[PDB]
Amino acid sequence: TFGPVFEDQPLSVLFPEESTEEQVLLACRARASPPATYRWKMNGTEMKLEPGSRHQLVGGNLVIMNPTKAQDAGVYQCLASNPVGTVVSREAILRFGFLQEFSKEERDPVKAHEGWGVMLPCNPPAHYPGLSYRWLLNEFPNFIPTDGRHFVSQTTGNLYIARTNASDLGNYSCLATSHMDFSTKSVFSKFAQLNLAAEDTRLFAPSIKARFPAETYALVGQQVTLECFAFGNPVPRIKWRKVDGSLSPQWTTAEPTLQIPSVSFEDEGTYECEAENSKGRDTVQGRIIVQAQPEWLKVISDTEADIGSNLRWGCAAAGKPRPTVRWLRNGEPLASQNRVEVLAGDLRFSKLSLEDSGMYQCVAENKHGTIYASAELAVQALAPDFRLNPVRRLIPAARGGEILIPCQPRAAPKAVVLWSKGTEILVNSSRVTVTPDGTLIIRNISRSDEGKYTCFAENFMGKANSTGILSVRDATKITLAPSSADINLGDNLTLQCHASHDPTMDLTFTWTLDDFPIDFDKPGGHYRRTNVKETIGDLTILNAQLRHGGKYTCMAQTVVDSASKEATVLVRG
Amino acid sequence: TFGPVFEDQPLSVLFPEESTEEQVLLACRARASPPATYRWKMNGTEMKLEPGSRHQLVGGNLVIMNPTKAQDAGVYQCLASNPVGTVVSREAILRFGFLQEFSKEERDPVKAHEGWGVMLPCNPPAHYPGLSYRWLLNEFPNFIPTDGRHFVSQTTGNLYIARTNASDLGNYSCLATSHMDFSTKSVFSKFAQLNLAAEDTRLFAPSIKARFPAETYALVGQQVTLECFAFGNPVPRIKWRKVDGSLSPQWTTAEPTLQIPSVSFEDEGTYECEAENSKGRDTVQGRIIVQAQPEWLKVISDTEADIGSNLRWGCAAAGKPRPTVRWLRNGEPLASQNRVEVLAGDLRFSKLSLEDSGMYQCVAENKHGTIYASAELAVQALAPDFRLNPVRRLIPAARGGEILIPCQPRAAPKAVVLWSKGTEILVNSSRVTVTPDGTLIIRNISRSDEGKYTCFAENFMGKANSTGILSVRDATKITLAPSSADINLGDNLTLQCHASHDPTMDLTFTWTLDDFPIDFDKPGGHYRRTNVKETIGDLTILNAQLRHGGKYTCMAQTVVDSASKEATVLVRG
Ligand SMILES: *[C@@H]1O[C@H](CO)[C@@H](O)[C@H](O)[C@H]1NC(C)=O
Ligand SMILES: *[C@@H]1O[C@H](CO)[C@@H](O)[C@H](O)[C@H]1NC(C)=O
Ligand SMILES: *[C@@H]1O[C@H](CO)[C@@H](O)[C@H](O)[C@H]1NC(C)=O
Ligand SMILES: *[C@@H]1O[C@H](CO)[C@@H](O)[C@H](O)[C@H]1NC(C)=O
Ligand SMILES: *[C@@H]1O[C@H](CO)[C@@H](O)[C@H](O)[C@H]1NC(C)=O
Ligand SMILES: *[C@@H]1O[C@H](CO)[C@@H](O)[C@H](O)[C@H]1NC(C)=O
Ligand SMILES: *[C@@H]1O[C@H](CO)[C@@H](O)[C@H](O)[C@H]1NC(C)=O
Ligand SMILES: *[C@@H]1O[C@H](CO)[C@@H](O)[C@H](O)[C@H]1NC(C)=O
Ligand SMILES: *[C@@H]1O[C@H](CO)[C@@H](O)[C@H](O)[C@H]1NC(C)=O
Ligand SMILES: *[C@@H]1O[C@H](CO)[C@@H](O)[C@H](O)[C@H]1NC(C)=O
Repeated sequence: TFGPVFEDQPLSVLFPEESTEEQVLLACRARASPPATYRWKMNGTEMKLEPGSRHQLVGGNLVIMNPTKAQDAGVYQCLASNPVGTVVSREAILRFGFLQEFSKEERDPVKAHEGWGVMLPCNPPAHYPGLSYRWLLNEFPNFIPTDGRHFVSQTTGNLYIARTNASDLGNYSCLATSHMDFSTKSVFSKFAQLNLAAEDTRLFAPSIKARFPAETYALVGQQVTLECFAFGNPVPRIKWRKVDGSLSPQWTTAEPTLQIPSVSFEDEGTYECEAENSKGRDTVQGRIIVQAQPEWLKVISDTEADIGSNLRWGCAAAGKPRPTVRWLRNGEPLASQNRVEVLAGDLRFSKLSLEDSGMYQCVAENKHGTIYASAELAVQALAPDFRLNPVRRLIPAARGGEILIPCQPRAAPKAVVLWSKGTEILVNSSRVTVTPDGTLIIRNISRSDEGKYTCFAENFMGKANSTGILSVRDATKITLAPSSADINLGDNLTLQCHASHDPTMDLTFTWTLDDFPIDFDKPGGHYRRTNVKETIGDLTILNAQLRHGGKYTCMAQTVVDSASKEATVLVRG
Repeated sequence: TFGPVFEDQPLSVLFPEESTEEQVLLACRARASPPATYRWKMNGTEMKLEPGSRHQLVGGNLVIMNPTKAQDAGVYQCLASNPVGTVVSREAILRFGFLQEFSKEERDPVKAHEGWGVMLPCNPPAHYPGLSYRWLLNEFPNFIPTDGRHFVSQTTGNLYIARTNASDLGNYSCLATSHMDFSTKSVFSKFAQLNLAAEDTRLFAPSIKARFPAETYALVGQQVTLECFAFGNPVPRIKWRKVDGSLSPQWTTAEPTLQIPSVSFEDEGTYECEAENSKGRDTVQGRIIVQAQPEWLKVISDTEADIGSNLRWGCAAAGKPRPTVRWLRNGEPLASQNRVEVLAGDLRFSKLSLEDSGMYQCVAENKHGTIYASAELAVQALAPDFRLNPVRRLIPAARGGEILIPCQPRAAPKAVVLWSKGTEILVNSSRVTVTPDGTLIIRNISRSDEGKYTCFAENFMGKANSTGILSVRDATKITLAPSSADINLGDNLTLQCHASHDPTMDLTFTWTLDDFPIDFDKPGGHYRRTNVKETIGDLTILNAQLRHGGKYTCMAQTVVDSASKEATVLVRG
């Protein structure tokens, strides 16, 4: 059995008022064996799913019929529950697109002069999502022309005219258009009137009226617009620059509206916009800081772990502003416990148990978003198995030496190792040591130590035993060590290595120069074996040169043990 | 399913002629799942087990009833067969004990002198096992007295008298006794006559007549007897010594028969025995060579191995004479093959396959005996499984750096790795490579490399896929390295470390001294952080002493990457 891992997460749904169907489907599907029970949260609490009600679970999908803004707008969160564990899905926002009408009362006309700029505030109503604004010169559908004299704001909707003349007299009206996922809605305002006086025949300095704000909190990958429209006679050129840097040249325009389509982290900084004509200039500044969603850097994965082991899980996320990772067991938040410790970051287990098995979730959150990561912790109880890594079945041992017999079975938790020789239980003494990781240390080994070494590994699930046959032979001992000597260039030198060993076994002689071995397969070679017998292993250097000096080690070994002695040969004084 | 491992091997049975029952049980039992079919070999060929015949399988045991020496004296060798493999047991000798009668014809009398020693050969018949010999002075049942004047040999049975006198006249007869596992048999010889002349009143030098042989090939743990009886007037003292060593003092006797109960390898050498009286001495020599059975030093074990892997199994035996080690597959002997190498020793597989699964046996054989060791080789075909070692899930990468993504699944044999990005299969080029162990190496990494990398592992059992989501972030770069400086004792020194990183992540600064870290938790400590900001990580050494000189490394890291710069601070000129 394995826990629920999601393949369909719920998406945030903008439901239009001009909809084609009357149902909202929020999707949730998670792979588990057995298939999981799905429960939904509405605003944190557990919402009820009786038959005959307006909330229907079709398998894992939630279908809401008859939705309204006053009932069903908000937080939807799916939960998949197994007997292994319970996982919590991603945040779904069901949000309702609305567009209120304008005020139907009388609005005052605006008086101005010919040749000066005029403002006309739109006063737009409450809305979701962001409106696209237009203005009119006459009735519907006669729009304003989109020239360089009249400007409709994309942020506040207000109409700004840099210079009025005799052709601007008409019936003004604001207009708004909401573009949604399934429909498009358009409203228009109450009608306005502009009254104009006689012409002031002067040229004057500009002043910036339509202003982009002081801090624009951008996000990565989304289009950012800024406005710097101004008054003027004549019409002023608009210049954009960066105060603490330089602009990228793919989108530099001489326009009152600056639209940046792909915002990355080089777009963060201080911006200055400028209206300039032949009577002078005006500048105003602002800032764009570029913020980011959380993405994961490293996550947690499905861990089979033993009972009682230490375990560290790391889960880290990147984002500007920098996220607080918060942890979950089975849908409820995991605090610091008796064995489970959250550092709001990496999660440690001191001594695991069977209560700590389940689905664990890593939540990364800031004010730009919240992401989730799931992992199954399977804390396993295991019997001691000597099939994979047993006690050594045949243990050769040197007479008078010291051997190490490990008993390390595959066990969860750490098994009690009780050693025995035949039917006699081995205790610590001054000669035989039972170390509690499993190893048996036998020093000063004689002929009474041969036999039946049986390890009993025991924990609360079960018991097992393993058997090592131990036989004690004589050790390999060098009887004549080689002697260090200094020679000249081209002399003969013979080094002795006599060994003694148990005559059941087979002794061989390796000779090494600075712990690197000596080739003897060259015909006419300069290294020769001398007095080749069972116990005599002598080495002759013939015609010695400058590369033949160093430390020669005679290593007389059998297949179960070894002995080594050293000598130093120098070839030049 | 697992192979047959023996728990009952057959033992060599000496069957008596004076038997209590008429059946021979030779035992064979091997643990296997399913339980094994047992076939016996007798003298190498397969022996037929029809109902109504005189050879009955009671499960695994062989019962031979009505046994005779002319039919059933021979070797028996058990075989356990399952569909995994076939194992061959240790050889059991069924050998029949027999004791023939003496010759019933007339034997000649022996004439000698009074005071001189006499020999009387027994001429014993054919026998198994070794007989214990006695002689007589008259008819049955009075024996010879066991004094120092008359000696019965344990090797040839011949009676030797060192000095004859007037009380030795009688009816002599040899006698032999066989001690066996279920009965004891005794025979006695044809009657003899010793004729004696007048007494020679002289004292003379001894001469050794009953001689221990020149080479006595002993074994370990076996009692060895030697004889050095001699003639003489008076009765000579017998001395034993070692020529190439010294005797152990636990068994030194002044006796004509030297019996050593426990023979080890210090008993091997040259021996001299001596008969001495007041008219002189005599010495003769021999040799005892201590030999051994094969014992194993290192055996083979039950191995699950992949298809196509190299595999070396060592198998080694100790014993004098030194054992030739032979290998078996399934009852037939394994020579060198197209993929299987036997070097009469270690066994090498170059590329394994499904034909090479089965039970493999290791035989050690010399002329003192043969021993066996069995191991299952399970050559396994495996599908690619990414549950234990996947392609890593959420990959970070530096912008313009270098990554390696391993696709190493658990697969038997080595799976073909086909990498992909989305739906398009990655080829070698000059920017991205696919190494054939599974490693996708990407250099010069930009924003077009961000996405979904799927490894396909394919072999002839099956296919699997794994998926790594890779995001490309800007690397940690040190914008201003620390500078090396020379200071005096007690000066302040400030080292700068300015770094730059992608601001989606978080940056930390580790400061190390000769790649060992710097403690900052001391109040009033001599190492201080300076200008603690997001990107500025400076270090001030205050009141510098002689232990503060070395190489300081500033390692500015995030959690997915790092950058390091070095400086050298010395405190004394
Ligand atoms: C759920 O939350 C949203 C805003 O958080 C709220 O508008 C809505 O009325 C809430 N619904 C219920 C049933 O509490
Ligand atoms: C507004 O009036 C001035 C003066 O008559 C003229 O030069 C200008 O072109 C007019 N603008 C438009 C858009 O007609
Ligand atoms: C046996 O000896 C070792 C070595 O001192 C010690 O660590 C261990 O605790 C002892 N075992 C028991 C059961 O006391
Ligand atoms: C050792 O293990 C085997 C396998 O279960 C069991 O049959 C046997 O009784 C054990 N021996 C002891 C002494 O517990
Ligand atoms: C080694 O010794 C022999 C006799 O001492 C001598 O003839 C021979 O030349 C020597 N070898 C070399 C390489 O000098
Ligand atoms: C089997 O072998 C033994 C000696 O190797 C021999 O005495 C016996 O007659 C043989 N039996 C048969 C049936 O060949
Ligand atoms: C054999 O004869 C001699 C001489 O009469 C005597 O000294 C000796 O004791 C005799 N031996 C025995 C065993 O009676
Ligand atoms: C792709 O490139 C690596 C690196 O040179 C090389 O080892 C490998 O054989 C190439 N793959 C193929 C299918 O040729
Ligand atoms: C990847 O593996 C799954 C598991 O068998 C399989 O259903 C799927 O079709 C595979 N995809 C490709 C592209 O081979
Ligand atoms: C470090 O610098 C300040 C100002 O230069 C000085 O007053 C102080 O004594 C210095 N520290 C030591 C330990 O000399």
